[PDB]
Amino acid sequence: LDPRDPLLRLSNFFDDGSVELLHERDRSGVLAAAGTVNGVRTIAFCTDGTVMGGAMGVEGCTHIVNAYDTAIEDQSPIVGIWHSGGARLAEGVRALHAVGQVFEAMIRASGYIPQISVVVGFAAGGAAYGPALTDVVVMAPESKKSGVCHIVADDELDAYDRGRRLVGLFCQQGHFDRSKAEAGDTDIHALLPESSRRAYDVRPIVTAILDADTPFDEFQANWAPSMVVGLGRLSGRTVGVLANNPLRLGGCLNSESAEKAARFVRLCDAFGIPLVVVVDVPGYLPGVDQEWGGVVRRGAKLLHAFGECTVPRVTLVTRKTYGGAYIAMNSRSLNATKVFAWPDAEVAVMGAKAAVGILHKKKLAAAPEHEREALHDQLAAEHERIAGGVDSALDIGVVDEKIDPAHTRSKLTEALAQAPARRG
Amino acid sequence: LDPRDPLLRLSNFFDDGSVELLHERDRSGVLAAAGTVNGVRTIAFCTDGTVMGGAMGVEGCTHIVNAYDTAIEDQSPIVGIWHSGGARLAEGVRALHAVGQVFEAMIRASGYIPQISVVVGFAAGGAAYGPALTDVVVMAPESRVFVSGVCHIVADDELDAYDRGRRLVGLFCQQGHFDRSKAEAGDTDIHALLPESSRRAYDVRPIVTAILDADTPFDEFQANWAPSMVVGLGRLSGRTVGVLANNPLRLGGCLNSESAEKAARFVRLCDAFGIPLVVVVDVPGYLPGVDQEWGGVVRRGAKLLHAFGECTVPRVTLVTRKTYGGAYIAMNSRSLNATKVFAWPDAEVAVMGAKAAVGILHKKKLAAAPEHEREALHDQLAAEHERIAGGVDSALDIGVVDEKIDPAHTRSKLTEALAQAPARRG
Ligand SMILES: CC1(C)CC(=O)C(c2ccc(Oc3nc4ccc(Cl)cc4s3)cc2)=C(O)C1
Ligand SMILES: CC1(C)CC(=O)C(c2ccc(Oc3nc4ccc(Cl)cc4s3)cc2)=C(O)C1
Repeated sequence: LDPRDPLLRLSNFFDDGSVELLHERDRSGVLAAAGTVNGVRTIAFCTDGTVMGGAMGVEGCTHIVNAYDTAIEDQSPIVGIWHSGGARLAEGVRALHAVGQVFEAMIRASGYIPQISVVVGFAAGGAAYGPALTDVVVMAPESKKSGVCHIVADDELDAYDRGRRLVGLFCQQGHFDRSKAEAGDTDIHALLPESSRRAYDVRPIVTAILDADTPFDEFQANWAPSMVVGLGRLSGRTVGVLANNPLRLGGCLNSESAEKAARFVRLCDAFGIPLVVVVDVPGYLPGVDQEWGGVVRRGAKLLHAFGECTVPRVTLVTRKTYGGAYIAMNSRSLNATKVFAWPDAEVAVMGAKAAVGILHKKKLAAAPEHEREALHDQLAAEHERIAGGVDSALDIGVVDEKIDPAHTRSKLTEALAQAPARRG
Repeated sequence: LDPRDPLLRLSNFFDDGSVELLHERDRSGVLAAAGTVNGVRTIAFCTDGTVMGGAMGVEGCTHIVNAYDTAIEDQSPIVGIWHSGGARLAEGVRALHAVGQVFEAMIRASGYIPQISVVVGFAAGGAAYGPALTDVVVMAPESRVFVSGVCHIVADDELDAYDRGRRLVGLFCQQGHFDRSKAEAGDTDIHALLPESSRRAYDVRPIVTAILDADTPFDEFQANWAPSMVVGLGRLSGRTVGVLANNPLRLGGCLNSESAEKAARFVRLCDAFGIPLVVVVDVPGYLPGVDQEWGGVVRRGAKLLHAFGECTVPRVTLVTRKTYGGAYIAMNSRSLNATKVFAWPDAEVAVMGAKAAVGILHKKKLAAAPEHEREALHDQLAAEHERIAGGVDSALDIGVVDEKIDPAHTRSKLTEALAQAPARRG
């Protein structure tokens, strides 16, 4: 049997023996079926790469729309398996229109049922935009378009595995389990470098927070790498993680990372998935020709996403959080559910010696040049006695509690469990 | 620093004699007031450029938040006049937090009351992000916003900035009603504004202004950003409408990353405030970035599908010359539940131009033809292909065009469709 065969591909994706076709098999270029994924009733459709390379026509598009209507009616997740050059040119405008009706069904489903895309072959034209309307896109390598793909699998079978796990993440979200959170506690601070001025990969921190046995399904790892986002489980419960990555661009927010974070916040908010926000950000960067327009418009989008978000969202400041980027990374002013800080964390407008160079610029400029640097360091040292540090932030009220890093998991879980499912 | 005085700036913006302070003056760096704009009750606040460069502190940010809370309770438009270097560094984290609370209030108001920003001087730091959270940003030339597309409207000077800000309050809050008599009195032969050759480029803006009322400004948004797409507010027989139109003068009128984003953002803004849409379509395809990066047009194009697909205000489409392929679907097509789709009699609706199409469908037959005959053969196949496909008659049979119209009735045909539509759904 040809590897591209759509029944074979659906049967690989679904639970063995669960497949039930929604229509008679035909030459339309699409096969749609009901099935189960680890017990969850799921709808899926597959483009038929053996017929016209999978090109989309009126009758195949109608099968996809019918499957979307079936899935919306029963509130089931819907998975598309994509292998297709686009609309059938020979069918003309009728095919364009039917492709648009596929788009309109995905839009009607948006935020209502989870939509997973598994791209296992070449996907072009209308078949590139279809997956782009869904919530998570898994790409097998055998299938520039930066940002569009969320997860790169190893091969086709591995792509179905990741797709199946995503169905579980969205449809078997579970409950937080305080006792499982405690059993997984470790000293996560031990993963930071000894010098607070050295850069590190944030991913080990993220996996130490998340459940030891569950994978971290990172989204868009190679796009906007100063920001890490993805799905995992915290004490058995599906959570979303966003974390500045000091390893790239100093961990700074820029236009792409703000957009990556905002899109992920909106996805999690839409499906009731709470957020853990691991903050270690020193500032924000401009474009390339130094145009601030992108980070301003995309940064505003990030502000908008957190401000409107109603799922529980808890912030953990590990080391630094400065300036405008501090506000954007789920701050109390944007109604963060709770803000935690590790003991050595600094919450400030900017570095002390940068801040002193502005606040005392005239005094410093009026001092003899041979004794200016010694006065700058003295005023900086006095500035840190008052500004920064957790207790200043605690007194202000922008941090709710300083926590022992050995209790990060149970503190985060406790805060997420106490919040309502909605409002913030 | 008298000319930057907040009470005077507020008074120059509001109707003469309507200003009523919402708190007593101080040196917080913000003055907030209630007023009227051509009669409409309006809330406004002015950063005080005469106090510490307008730098934002806890006290001033608190006046702004109370101004927003007042405007939200009364469902009044709220106008910010911006001249500020950012948060007061000496207040430390407390000022950051208060600036954040200003952001949070703008977010609560989002889509609920119109928010207009008039940037009359420098606006930097948090005072750059404030305007970016609002619906329309008017910028006076003696000004800059720093820390494109952020600025919607560029005025001639500070006073012009207030005039344009005042007109925007009118467009959002005195939307009016459609008037069949005034629509027909304004009918002209819009098609005559096209070139004679269907291959020549042209500025779409005279077509737009000929649809809109002759006595009323077309307030184009972001004219110098994503120039293949034109968007803005004007009036159609007195009724506020939003316009989207591919501009063939730039990039052949193609869609691309930033034109998709320009269009999507503008669609969601009109839809939020009940403003019907006119979509003037003449689009031959879509484009990647110069690096051949498609991820922008895919991501932003999907967001434009979403914006039209979810849109519930009346939205009517006019095909002037041509609309092709995926760009066809995205430009308020029947498949995204456009209210009504109109076409001029010679318009083309097709997957692609006929020559391109038969060049693919009959690649082998053309490659086999003798070089000096492979062209006459191409034109023969292309004319056979457009006998059966691409015309308005065929689009009417299919059902993706609702009506072929006389271009001399464009303006009154669009008005009729928008006026008789449900205010919500589609
Ligand atoms: C022979 C073809 C390549 C012709 C053709 O054009 C398509 C096609 C159909 C639907 C598409 O879907 C969207 N295209 C855009 C473009 C811009 C924006 Cl802003 C949004 C969207 S959505 C995209 C391509 C085909 O499949 C076959
Ligand atoms: C001297 C200053 C205190 C002046 C000042 O006011 C600010 C400032 C304050 C708030 C800001 O607001 C936002 N910044 C970002 C960045 C990224 C993203 Cl994604 C979203 C947002 S929102 C921006 C700058 C400073 O840093 C230094």
